[PDB]
Amino acid sequence: QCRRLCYKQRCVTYCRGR
Repeated sequence: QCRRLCYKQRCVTYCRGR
């Protein structure tokens, strides 16, 4: 799966792997 977190104008998509 993947996870998206947005804070302080910082959005990123972290998915399984590393």
